[PDB]
Amino acid sequence: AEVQLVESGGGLVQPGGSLRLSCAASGYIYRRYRMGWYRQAPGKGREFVAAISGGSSTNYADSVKGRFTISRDNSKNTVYLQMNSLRAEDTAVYYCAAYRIVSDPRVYWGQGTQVTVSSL
Repeated sequence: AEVQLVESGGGLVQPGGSLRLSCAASGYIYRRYRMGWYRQAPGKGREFVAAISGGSSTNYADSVKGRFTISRDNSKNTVYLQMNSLRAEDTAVYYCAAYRIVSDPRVYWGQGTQVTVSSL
C-alpha cells in the first residue's frame, strides 16, 4: 500500500491573521491512523499542536485551544488545521504526522511547511 503525506497552505501573515494548513494522506493512512500537527520554531524542538481521528478524541495544545481547529474531509482524504488569531509565537515549521501505537512501530512525517507571523 502507498504511504504519502502532502502538506500545503503555509506562508506569511500578519499578527491576528488566519492561515489554513492541509495534509492530504493516502487512503491507507487517512482511514485508520491518528493524524496530528506538530511545529518546530527556530532554536527549539517539535511540539504538539493538534490531533484527530484514530478513535481518539480531538486534542489540542493548551496554547492553541480556542484559536486552532482541526478537521477532516472524507471526500479529499485530507486533514485541515485552521489557524485563527495567529501570533508571533506561532512562527514555526508545521509538520503533519500520522502514527499508530498498537501495531506499527513507525510514525510518518510530512516535509514541513513554513508559517511566518511578521508585523509588517
